[PDB]
Amino acid sequence: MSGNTYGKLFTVTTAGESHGPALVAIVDGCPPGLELSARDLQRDLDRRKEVEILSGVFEGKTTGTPIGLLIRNTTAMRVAAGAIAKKYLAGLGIQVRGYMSQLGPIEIPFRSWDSVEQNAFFSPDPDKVPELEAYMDQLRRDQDSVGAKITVVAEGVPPGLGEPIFDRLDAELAHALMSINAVKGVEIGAGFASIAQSNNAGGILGGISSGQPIVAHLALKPTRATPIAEAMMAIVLLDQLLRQRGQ
Amino acid sequence: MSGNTYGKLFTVTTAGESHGPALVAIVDGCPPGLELSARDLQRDLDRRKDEVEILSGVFEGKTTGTPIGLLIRNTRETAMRVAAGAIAKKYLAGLGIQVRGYMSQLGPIEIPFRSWDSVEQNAFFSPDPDKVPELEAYMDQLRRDQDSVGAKITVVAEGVPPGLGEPIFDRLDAELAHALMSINAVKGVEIGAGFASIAQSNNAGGILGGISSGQPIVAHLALKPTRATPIAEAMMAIVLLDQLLRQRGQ
Repeated sequence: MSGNTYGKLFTVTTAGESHGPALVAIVDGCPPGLELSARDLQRDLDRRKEVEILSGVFEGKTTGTPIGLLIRNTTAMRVAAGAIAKKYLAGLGIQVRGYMSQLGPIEIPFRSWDSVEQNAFFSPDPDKVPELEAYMDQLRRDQDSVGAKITVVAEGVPPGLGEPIFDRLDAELAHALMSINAVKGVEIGAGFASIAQSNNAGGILGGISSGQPIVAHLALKPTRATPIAEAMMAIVLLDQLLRQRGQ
Repeated sequence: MSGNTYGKLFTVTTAGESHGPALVAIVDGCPPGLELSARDLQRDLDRRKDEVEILSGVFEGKTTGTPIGLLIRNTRETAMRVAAGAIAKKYLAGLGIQVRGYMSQLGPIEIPFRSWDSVEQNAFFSPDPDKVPELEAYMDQLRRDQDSVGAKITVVAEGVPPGLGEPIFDRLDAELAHALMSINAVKGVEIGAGFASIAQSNNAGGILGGISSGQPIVAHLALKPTRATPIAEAMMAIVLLDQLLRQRGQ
């Protein structure tokens, strides 16, 4: 339907049904000078386990003009847009990465970033992968599904990001992350855990970034969510970052 | 600072520091015909625990459809959010939509739901009046130690029709998360069971694919340690009214 645009400065507008002729996006605020090509978008799309750049780049670098994306169709656009934001944010030394914290009753503890890209579950502990595989098989046998907890983390973000009262950084992240269909809950920092009363502000104080790492936890309802969560986090961070230069 | 406006159709734009001469909001989009006055706004403000002047947008006690200017003299930052939300509640009530909140948890004290009526009978928004003595003595334990603790508020909207929500980016759960998470104390938002039932009437909160079911819409909010309930209700009401007006287009 008609809520097909997101962002203020760094803006994504999108169109297409998954069964129709194509998906199309226009990404609107990307600063000039970024080395960008269809394979940069391909790498992010594949992590989820065909993108044509129609405009907004000249000899392999971004001009400042709107970028048209086209996907031929023989979550796509959200991820492809986010790949542009990640690639830009990388240039400022900002890294947005996600992992699975929980698959149903199996709490998975964090052991390394590197381990995340080595398994199908985005599990940061490779010793839990056998258990996670066997649990999934059990679900596959019973035909029923179950929720998960995704954790998305942005490192190197400077302090100052966020625009109170209504467009607080935690609030804009909540919007973008909760827009994912599976996501029924969002936490910045410790959140609902330790209602009872590194860092548990989760990088955000009074809706402005600390300079600390920004940490969001996502709750996924019973029906590949990590890449689309990272994409949304990157889009919001880039959008807020560009609204900063303006001051 | 500069993120001082919320909404597309039913919109709230604000200004003022809590220490300055005044607070001002302009509420844009309220349908005409609503019986509205300064006392309707006062009732919601006091539940936070005359003041608000309606500068425009009402003629002989009813809303004209033109923008409503609100002014709160500073003889606090949450005031305009609550006063704008009062207008939305009062409209939504007319369509048989009720937005109400309660405290589900004060620190380690889980407090179970017993009645709506009990909510407005105690200082904790506790829906169980049998927990109130415990909740009070917990309070003079914290007050002794000068330290504070968090809470969990539950906000519920009843009577909402199916069809509200605008995918992909302006899904109803998403627009609620934005508005609730904008409250300063709020560090977490769930629609339905959420985080509590990762290991798995209606747990879904009345929202399916980001569109309302017709079922009651239930949101839980995690408040960091540092009165939140009225402001959560106000925010929920504003988003529901905005989405409903936006729906009216076919």
